[PDB]
Amino acid sequence: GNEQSLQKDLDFKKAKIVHLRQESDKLRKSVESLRDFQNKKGEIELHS
Repeated sequence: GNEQSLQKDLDFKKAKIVHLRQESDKLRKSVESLRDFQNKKGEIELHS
């Protein structure tokens, strides 16, 4: 019974990991957007 409770807790953690995997793409998109923002700032600096 306690092992099954830990297993359902692990299943909930796996669902949280699946949500983290879903949001990892959003984090990578934000990171690439920040990198593109740094590139845009660099392009603005090129003339500024």
